[PDB]
Amino acid sequence: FXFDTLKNLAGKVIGALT
Repeated sequence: FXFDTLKNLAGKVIGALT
């Protein structure tokens, strides 16, 4: 839970679409 966590969450979603 933090800035890095938020960044990771966003990356996961994009990687999800791919």
